[PDB]
Amino acid sequence: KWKVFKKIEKKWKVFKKIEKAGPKWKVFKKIEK
Repeated sequence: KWKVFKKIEKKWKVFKKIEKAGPKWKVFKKIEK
């Protein structure tokens, strides 16, 4: 069901909202760089 991607779409645009409130989901990747 391609409709499931809609949840993935709002999962990204919504995840970027927390990045400004706490990008702790990307700080762990900073070590890889």
